[PDB]
Amino acid sequence: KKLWQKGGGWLLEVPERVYTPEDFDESVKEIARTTRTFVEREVLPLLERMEHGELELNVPLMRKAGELGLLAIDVPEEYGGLDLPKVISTVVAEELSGSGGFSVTYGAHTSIGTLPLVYFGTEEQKRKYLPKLASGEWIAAYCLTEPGSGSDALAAKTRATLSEDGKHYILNGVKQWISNAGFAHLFTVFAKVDGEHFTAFLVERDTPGLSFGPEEKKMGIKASSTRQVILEDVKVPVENVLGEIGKGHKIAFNVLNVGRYKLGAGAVGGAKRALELSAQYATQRVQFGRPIGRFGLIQQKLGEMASRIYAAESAVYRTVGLIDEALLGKKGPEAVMAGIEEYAVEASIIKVLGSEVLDYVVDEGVQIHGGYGYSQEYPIERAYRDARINRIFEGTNEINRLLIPGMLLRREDLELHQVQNLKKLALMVAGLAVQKYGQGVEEEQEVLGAVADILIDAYAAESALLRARRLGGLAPVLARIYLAQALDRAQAGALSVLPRLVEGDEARVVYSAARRLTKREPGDLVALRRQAAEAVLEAGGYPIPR
Amino acid sequence: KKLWQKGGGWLLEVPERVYTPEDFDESVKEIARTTRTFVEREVLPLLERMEHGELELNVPLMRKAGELGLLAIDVPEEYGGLDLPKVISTVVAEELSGSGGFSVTYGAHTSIGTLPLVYFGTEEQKRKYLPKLASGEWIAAYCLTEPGSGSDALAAKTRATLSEDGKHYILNGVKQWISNAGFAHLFTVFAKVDGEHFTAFLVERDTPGLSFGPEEKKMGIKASSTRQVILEDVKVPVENVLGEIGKGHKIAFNVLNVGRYKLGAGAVGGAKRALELSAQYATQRVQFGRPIGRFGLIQQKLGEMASRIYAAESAVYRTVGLIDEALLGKKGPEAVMAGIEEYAVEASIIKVLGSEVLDYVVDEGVQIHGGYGYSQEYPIERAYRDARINRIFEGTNEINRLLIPGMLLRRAEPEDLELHQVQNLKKLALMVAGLAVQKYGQGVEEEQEVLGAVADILIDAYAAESALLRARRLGGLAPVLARIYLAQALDRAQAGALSVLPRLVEGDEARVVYSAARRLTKREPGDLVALRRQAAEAVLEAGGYPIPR
Ligand SMILES: Cc1cc2nc3c(=O)[nH]c(=O)nc-3n(C[C@H](O)[C@H](O)[C@H](O)COP(=O)(O)OP(=O)(O)OC[C@H]3O[C@@H](n4cnc5c(N)ncnc54)[C@H](O)[C@@H]3O)c2cc1C
Ligand SMILES: Cc1cc2nc3c(=O)[nH]c(=O)nc-3n(C[C@H](O)[C@H](O)[C@H](O)COP(=O)(O)OP(=O)(O)OC[C@H]3O[C@@H](n4cnc5c(N)ncnc54)[C@H](O)[C@@H]3O)c2cc1C
Repeated sequence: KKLWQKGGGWLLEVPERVYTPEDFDESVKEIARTTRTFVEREVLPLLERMEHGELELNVPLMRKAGELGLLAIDVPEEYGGLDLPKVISTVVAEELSGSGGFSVTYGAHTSIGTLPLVYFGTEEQKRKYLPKLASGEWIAAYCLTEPGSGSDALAAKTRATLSEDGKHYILNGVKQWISNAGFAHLFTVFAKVDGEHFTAFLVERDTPGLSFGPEEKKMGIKASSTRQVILEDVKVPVENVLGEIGKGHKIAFNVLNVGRYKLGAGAVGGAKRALELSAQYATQRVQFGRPIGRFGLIQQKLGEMASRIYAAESAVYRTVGLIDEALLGKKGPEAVMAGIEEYAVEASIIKVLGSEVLDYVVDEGVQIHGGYGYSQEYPIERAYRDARINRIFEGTNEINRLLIPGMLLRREDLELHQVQNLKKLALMVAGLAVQKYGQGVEEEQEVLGAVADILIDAYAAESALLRARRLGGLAPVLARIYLAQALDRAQAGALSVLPRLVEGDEARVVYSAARRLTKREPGDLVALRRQAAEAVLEAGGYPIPR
Repeated sequence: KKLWQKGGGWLLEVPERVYTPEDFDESVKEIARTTRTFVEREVLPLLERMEHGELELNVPLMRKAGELGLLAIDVPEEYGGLDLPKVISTVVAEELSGSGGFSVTYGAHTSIGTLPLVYFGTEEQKRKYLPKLASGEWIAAYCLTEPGSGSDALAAKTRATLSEDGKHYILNGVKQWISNAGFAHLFTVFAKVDGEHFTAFLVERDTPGLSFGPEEKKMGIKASSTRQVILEDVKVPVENVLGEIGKGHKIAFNVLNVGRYKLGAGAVGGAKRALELSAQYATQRVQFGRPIGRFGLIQQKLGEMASRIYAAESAVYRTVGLIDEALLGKKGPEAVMAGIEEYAVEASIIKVLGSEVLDYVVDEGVQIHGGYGYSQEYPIERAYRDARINRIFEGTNEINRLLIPGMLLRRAEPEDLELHQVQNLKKLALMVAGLAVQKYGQGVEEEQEVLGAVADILIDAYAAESALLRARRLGGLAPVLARIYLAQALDRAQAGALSVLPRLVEGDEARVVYSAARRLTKREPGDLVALRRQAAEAVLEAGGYPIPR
């Protein structure tokens, strides 16, 4: 409703409330512990065997996750589901996404593999498929991407031709990088009827003509199964058509929303796990008669890691909190999808923010381990390789940076003040871009990108601050650290693209306006970062208590 | 002995000239071509097999490189070497960045493996070792690092005691991460006599008591052999003592200078390869009915990549060019080491700059390939993994960042405005460095964050300047690449200086300093979008690094 509580509304009015992890009720904390115990003695123990080929172990693990209720969170109760708030589904992603590639096995099943059926599945379809997906008896896979089509999903080339008796749809094509392909019982495949209508198709594993290429040799997440799905004259019952023929884009787009914030959450969990390894090793490794964790350059890293993680975590749950708020007393796939679509920009922001925060965390984590961070014997080595795929998933970060500004171009507390100034700078640059390129503003990708980065930092900075005022303790420091640098990036980012939007003398005032919108007093990043570092070493990881 | 020529002289005065890549005399352009041929026809064809176990293929490859004279470049003539200018061994390092792990095999051998003998090798021990190393008949290894000691190399605890006889030394200890250990014939090992005198020793592979752990499993450079070397009562002839007892630190410190600039050149080479791969893929991959290379965000990456590579490349060869001149009319280990040591600071700067530029280039290279960049079937995937080790090798970038400010701590109007901004960066560094000293004094070492921000300014200064001065001679796209780098360097300078200044000054005095830091980094907004797009177009046009061979 209110202009501030609506999607992207934070861009004009400050939120009068923000959901933080300190708001997790007892049911959320209960499941987080359940998940933590689950990965503690079920996933981690088989991780090494899985990283070495025994991908089939993903099957008995998904069954236990199912028996724990972790596979029925986002499933309607009338189909074996628990239908719980998105925060529960989110915290689960967070806690599961730090033990290994099993996070992708779980992620592909619970989101893209299951949601399409929940959002567009007919009664019969949901009755004979969902129960098994929520229990874990069956594992799902999503088949959209193809060799010559990825970011441009709607370009799939797989063909669907109606059989002579019109009782089946004959599919022919090749699916690229399909998660869970090695053992999924159900496949949601995308093909074009007569080569013209992008459509979704429920396809069972035991179907003639359906084969799979060998496991892909990847940089990371080796514990996850990824194969090419080959469809050669695969007859699919006409009743297995998911959604509307020609309207398969509707399924693809809607699931992406959940994939996004879910990934943001997982990135936070992995970043936290990586910080644990770094903090513990910074304490345990001694060089030059001193634990390296006591060296200025190591503290700088640890403090920065804690700061970015805190900012991303705040943004993620603030986003999820808004979503659940909107889903209150709201039933029906249409209503559910709409509620979520409301914060699509927020979803893209945290996904870009989270993936990138985790990139820094695992990078510096390796650095802290020195040569050892380059050994397969150290878990940090695996974290570095596994984290690289995140900037590609749920739409690459480039595609997401192009979407974030979308809903902006025709579609006293000093720190808080500066946050509001960040918002104004985004609007300013955004406006100047449109008042110069009009319709073809989407061509100026570099301009949109700069806008998106300011928006991401604005949202991130505000989430960190607002939460810091409520939490207190170290929180304010971690927020100050983030905001300081967000201001640095904003000024530089704006000055790198503004010259492209204006010139002459009319630009002179524009640049000055920017310098003013990003004005602030320099903070002692040295002192602040060390303070956070001390807290990190003292806690052996993320310094913010549960 | 001019003012600017001296090590760090570019900090007080402007250089009268800089050695650039287009200043390569035919001799250099020759060996470079030989290396390129050696890689495409010998090394590359075997890369896959070596990355899958057959590490012994390094032996025949090393023999071939030896017959080509690539292993004798930095070796004295009277020992089967060619004793050529450092520029040559540097370009060879750069061109070998396409051999994958073999680059480490070659690098460890020619630098840490051979140099110790060349620098401190006794007359007789150089005749019976150097010839084989220079020919490739014998592969050398360097054993300094230990499980408990890495950055603090001198903390090694491998012990050495003189036998009753007095003719041999008994070695006991463990050396960690030894490149070439799987097939090396000669080993330079560091130990302390009676646990107090850091000393280097020559140990032949076939020496009883010396064993090796299994091949280390790492994230990258799998084509390289890396094993743990164990010493259980190893007998070493007294004459096998390399250098002077207790002065083993000298060997370790001098080899690091060469390793750093050769690595910086290596990183530049790897970056170019990653760029070729990225440019090529950007032209072939079509999404949304158009080559991705036509989209703004991809062009931004391609432009930034070419810009950072140009800066690093300019700084690297300018550095080596200085060393070479300071080496003219000089022979002997002592003179050559002091000549190279003169630019220890520059070596560290290009070491940090190179590895960080390559890091960025392979990362965006992976991004450009989307999912396929995560696939072992695409070379960009291996390059991302192989690159990671560079920020650790030759001293971690943290250690190097602490060394750069060293010299700056040993003390207490338009017209070519671009070159002026470069001068201000130099001033910026001096301002911060000074304030740090006039506050913490002799204890300024503990303020590593402060030293790091100072080092990052010195790095961008040297790089930008070296990039700008070359653009003036080179012309063409050069100026554009130099401008792209300069603008960004100034932004990083302001942010960095201001992120460590509140630590040195406070109150009213602090505000004055803050305004000075800003003016010293004040610049006029440049259109990076336009400039990067211009570089991109050139990249896609040249299919990689736009600057002509
Ligand atoms: C593939 C490979 C090949 C190798 N080949 C060889 C070889 O041929 N010969 C050989 O001798 N060795 C070799 N090594 C090993 C290399 O020399 C060591 O790995 C390196 O010196 C180890 O440093 P470390 O890992 O022990 O530092 P840690 O990994 O012990 O260091 C972690 C830290 O360095 C910290 N640090 C250290 N000192 C300071 C300080 N004073 N101030 C601030 N921060 C500090 C960083 O900030 C960070 O916290 C090789 C290693 C690898 C991985
Ligand atoms: C481990 C793994 C698991 C996977 N699991 C699944 C799964 O379960 N189901 C599934 O369907 N798929 C899956 N995929 C594949 C994933 O969906 C595709 O890899 C992704 O969509 C591919 O994009 P691409 O690689 O084809 O882009 P390319 O790699 O084709 O894209 C390169 C480019 O995207 C560019 N780009 C594209 N459009 C634009 C634009 N408009 N503006 C600016 N830049 C643009 C970037 O800038 C860059 O140049 C998985 C992949 C991996 C690696």
